Amino acid sequence: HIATVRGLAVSPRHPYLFSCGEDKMVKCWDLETNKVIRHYHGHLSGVYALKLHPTLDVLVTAGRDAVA
RNA sequence: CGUCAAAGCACUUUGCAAAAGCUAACGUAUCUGUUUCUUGCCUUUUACCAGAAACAGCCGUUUGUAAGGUGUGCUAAUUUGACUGUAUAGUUUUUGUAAUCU
Ligand SMILES: [Mg+2]
Repeated sequence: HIATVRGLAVSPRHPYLFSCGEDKMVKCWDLETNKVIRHYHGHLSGVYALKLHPTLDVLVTAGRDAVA
């Protein structure tokens, strides 16, 4: 991460660990290899929260751009 | 080669689907890109250097199947599959040592 990390979430159905930070990018860490595999890009500013949907394969992030 | 069965057959165009299960060339051939690391050259970025891991793309290949095209046929041609496939009265089976009664 380039800047402060502001949100983590360990998926209970995948061996993943999603993280977000004030550096505007959301990362998907593969916990089987401890390496970043996915990048989620659209965010105009820092990201302050990260949550994972309990059932679907979808995640929600909300940040300073007044948009979730 | 033979008998039986069903399928028109040979070449070809396109669509659809699939392609390691028991460690192994779908391709005896061989490119590119992204991410995360470690490097090289480095004044800063692109373009770069060369090794790894995880992913993708492109050039191709094979098979199945569906609908067509061309040339020849259905007054036959070819293909695919299956088959416990052959003679023979002269001792080892199928051209009778049978009848007779008990
Ligand atoms: Mg500048």
